[PDB]
Amino acid sequence: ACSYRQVYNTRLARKILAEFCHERLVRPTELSPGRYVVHSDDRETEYRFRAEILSLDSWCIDAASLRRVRKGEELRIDAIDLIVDMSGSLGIPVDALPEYLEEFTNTASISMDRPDTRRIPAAELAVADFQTIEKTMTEGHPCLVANAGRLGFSADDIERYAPESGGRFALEWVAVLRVNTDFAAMSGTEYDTLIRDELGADTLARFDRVLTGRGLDPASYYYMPVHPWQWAEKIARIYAVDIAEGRIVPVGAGPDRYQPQQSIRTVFNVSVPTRHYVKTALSIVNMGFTRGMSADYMRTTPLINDWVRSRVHGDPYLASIGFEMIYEVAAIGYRNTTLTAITRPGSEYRKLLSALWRESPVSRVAEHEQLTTMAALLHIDHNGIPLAGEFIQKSGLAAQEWLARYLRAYLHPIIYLLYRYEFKFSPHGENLILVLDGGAPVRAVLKDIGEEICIFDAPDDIPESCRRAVTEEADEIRNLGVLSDVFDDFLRHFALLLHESGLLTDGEFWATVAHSVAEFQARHPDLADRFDQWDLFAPTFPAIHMNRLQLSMVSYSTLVDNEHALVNPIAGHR
Repeated sequence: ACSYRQVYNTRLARKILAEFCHERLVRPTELSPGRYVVHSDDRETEYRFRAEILSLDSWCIDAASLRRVRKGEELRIDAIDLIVDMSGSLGIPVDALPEYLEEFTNTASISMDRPDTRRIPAAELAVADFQTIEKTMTEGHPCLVANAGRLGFSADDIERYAPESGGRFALEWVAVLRVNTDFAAMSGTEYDTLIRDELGADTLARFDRVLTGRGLDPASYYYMPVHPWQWAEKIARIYAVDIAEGRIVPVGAGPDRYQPQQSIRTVFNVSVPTRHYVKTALSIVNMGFTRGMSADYMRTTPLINDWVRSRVHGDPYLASIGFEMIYEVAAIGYRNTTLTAITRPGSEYRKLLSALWRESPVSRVAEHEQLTTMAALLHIDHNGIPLAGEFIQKSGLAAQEWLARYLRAYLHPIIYLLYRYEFKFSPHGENLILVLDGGAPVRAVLKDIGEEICIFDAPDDIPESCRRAVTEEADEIRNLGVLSDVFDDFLRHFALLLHESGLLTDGEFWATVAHSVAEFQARHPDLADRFDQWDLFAPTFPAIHMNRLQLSMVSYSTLVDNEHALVNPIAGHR
């Protein structure tokens, strides 16, 4: 049973219409004020809808008005048909259209072909635990359309390893020769103690007998975890000679059970929630990118984290708002002599056998508190109920107030980190975890750190390990760290959802944001010089069309659009 395929099909088509309008891949025609037509490329289909244009070029399209008329016959709204009707106007090379359609069809089956069993109403979710929310997510990246290709997964691999399935599998472990492997950790973390807390006495012993019965000494090796897919699809075949020759040794599966997170390749220990997340190499293609991990990065990522942790260690403002970071505390990476020989850096043959551990947040929260992916604010249940509003009702706060506390919990530390420390991260729904109390916002945790951080002003003793992360940028576009990364890439999507549902009009939303930024600026007069340098109340900033990059991905200097400016919603209150 899947009673709801058309509900999601219309949602999807609506997102395509509004994202592609926003990026001006689709410029519709105004027939009356507020009433629009979009013509198909073959001029056979017409797409009629009413829409309100909210702040940041947000097309809020009335689904009840949305009509599809082909040769004068009225048709069901269909999202795939919509992309095909538009492939030309979108600048998709005819060479590329079948490949794109595959990516996008897989994206769409997540919502549409979801069994009715795995559907949870919004109000039940609002009191669900952390990981239920995690698997009930289906929206994906709010900006990109073809956002869940998972190119590489069979239909079973989706069943077992995709987040929205909710599987609880084990990790396969292997022994890798210490001479072919790079281990690393932050200060305070060591291999011998990490592996103890992670696997325990019995397991470590079991792995060890495996190893000694093969006549091998467990001291020549590290143990490291492997995603069961990556093992069978890539390691067992590509490293076939090494497994033969005993440099890689299967040793079995760990007892604990894991749940994939929205990242797919980051899994959460559900058996022992305070043990670490594990991030594994998954050589599949999702939003144009491969999800392998170079051993090259494995060397430096724990080091970059140690730097960041000691810059922000002891920060009184961050402590006062409760802002945590959860770090990648240790990484491990296998290098193959023959394969490293015949390959330039960045090769996927160097991103196969890697893994890194990351702190779980669970110990840092009260028993009455609740964790949730930030992506949950953009969640809407199959009955059309926005999960965000179930948090607002439960909370005992008005929507406006709820929003204000949310912004303090999330926007304020992001700003501070960019203006006090000149750090930019990726503050999007997947990389933030909200801490709620009975539904009210409390504070926030940032998660994806070593691979995503931009340092704009490192001291003279920046460890060379973080040279990857250093990155000059013009003062003219420094404010994009909030204005595009946060305002246009996330808050814009929250504002439409709150306005369409009547919970908060687009105007009250941005008036709040404006008062939010002002209150932060007033809490930090010693940064007033920087606030003038990098103008958060600038009147316009340039768009960065997410879906264009994919339809061709990721410095902002070379992504910004030349002749598309976005009108800064909060500038009106400067």
